Amino acid sequence: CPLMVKVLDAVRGSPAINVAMHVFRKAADDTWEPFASGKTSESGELHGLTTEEEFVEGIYKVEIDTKSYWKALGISPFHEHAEVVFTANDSGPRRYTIAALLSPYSYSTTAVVTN
Amino acid sequence: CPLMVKVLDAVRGSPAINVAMHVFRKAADDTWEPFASGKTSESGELHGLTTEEEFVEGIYKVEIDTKSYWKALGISPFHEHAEVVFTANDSGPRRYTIAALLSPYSYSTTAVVTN
Amino acid sequence: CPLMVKVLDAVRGSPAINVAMHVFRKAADDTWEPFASGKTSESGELHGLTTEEEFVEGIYKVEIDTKSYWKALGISPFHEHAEVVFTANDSGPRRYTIAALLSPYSYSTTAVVTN
Amino acid sequence: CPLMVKVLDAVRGSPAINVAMHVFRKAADDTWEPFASGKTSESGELHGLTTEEEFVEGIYKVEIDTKSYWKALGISPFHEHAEVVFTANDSGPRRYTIAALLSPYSYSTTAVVTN
Ligand SMILES: CCc1oc2c(F)ccc(F)c2c1C(=O)c1cc(I)c(O)c(I)c1
Ligand SMILES: CCc1oc2c(F)ccc(F)c2c1C(=O)c1cc(I)c(O)c(I)c1
Repeated sequence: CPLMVKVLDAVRGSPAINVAMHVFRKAADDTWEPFASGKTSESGELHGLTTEEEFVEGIYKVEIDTKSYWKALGISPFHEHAEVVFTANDSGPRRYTIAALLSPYSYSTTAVVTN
Repeated sequence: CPLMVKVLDAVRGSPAINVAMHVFRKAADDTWEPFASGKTSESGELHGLTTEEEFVEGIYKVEIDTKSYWKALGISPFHEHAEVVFTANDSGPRRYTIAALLSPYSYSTTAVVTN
Repeated sequence: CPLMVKVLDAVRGSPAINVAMHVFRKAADDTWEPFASGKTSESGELHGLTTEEEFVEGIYKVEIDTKSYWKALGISPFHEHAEVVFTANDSGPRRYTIAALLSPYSYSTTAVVTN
Repeated sequence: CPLMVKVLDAVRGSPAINVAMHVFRKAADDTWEPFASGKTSESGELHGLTTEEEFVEGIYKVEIDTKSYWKALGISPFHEHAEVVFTANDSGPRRYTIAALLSPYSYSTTAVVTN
């Protein structure tokens, strides 16, 4: 599993379940092409987005639909989505965990990259 | 000043100085049109981006060039940029501070929205 | 003002107002003796805690009463308080801002140390 | 496993390995009594601190030795340690994950609490 996303809720102290996200990859003409999508499970994790062979070098964007998550809890949040943009596999294959910790007016994001 | 951006450095414990950013407004065709830009001051702040009359309701994106900031310090970063995407909404007189706290492999962002 | 504390609310997107805190200095017997205290202003800031002559090198603890803050808003919090423990070190003229960003089940803290 | 701690490094984008921590429990006389201790593994996780039977209701403090972690990487950090203080099991047994994301001048901490 070369790309995994984990989302947590800082209001409830829980995984953020059923959070939709779309992953894009920058094409040679500089447009964002669709790459993969899914939603977080009961553990707040989304696995199985891609494979080692498909996940080539490139610039990737993870767009996490945080607005819909908060609205369903009755909260009108500040952000439209959380966006994570990064170059992947520039020095050979790596495994990436993208994580986001969500509050209505704030989020933190980090990456855990392993060889 | 209806919109201000403040950027801090979590490695050095300091304002993040000379950080470039662009602000975009989402257009009717879902493209991002440039709206304002600048570099943070010695206090890590960027003022004077817009005026009350120009800053109408809509979806805005602040793209902060965090990669160039870390490269200037000789530190390898994860993100291509930090992206803050939000809806501006008219409910009473409001001033928006977008703040970002930067680390090489992580960032936190919040909004301080006041009257 | 050699020491200032700023507290923000990540649920409401606002300064955290009327947040009580105590500052302690570590004594020779490893106990915490009271040093200063106050409540945050409408800007979420607490100024005037100490003076340059009083704020000598040593280990200091800021204990922020985040539990009472969340209880006043009717939101169940995780932490008893937020604790920030640091060493003050003399290397040139330095001013310390301790900042805390609060959510019910999470907090972030940073230091902005300037000349 | 009713109490687990996970520590990540926001500079390197990696687990924080070999981070020492001590857990204390508030006694009836209001002193902090030693409860458990350990260090994080190669995954940045510390498991096996306690058992369901030993982990009774109370106020617990996790003291994470972040200063030694940074010093061994050549970094002189701001904080002496990260302190996480919380009431546990007040409504019956729960499983707690305490997490900390570390930078030299900043850290974020959250909790994931499950029934
Ligand atoms: C994401 C940016 C951020 O991180 C924080 C944190 F981790 C703890 C406390 C904080 F206030 C913040 C903070 C801020 O928004 C911020 C900091 C200062 I100094 C300000 O003067 C203003 I206005 C805003
Ligand atoms: C931005 C997301 C985030 O915030 C953190 C924080 F504030 C403190 C400590 C942290 F580990 C994190 C964290 C994580 O990356 C994370 C949390 C868990 I639980 C995991 O199992 C995995 I894999 C990753």
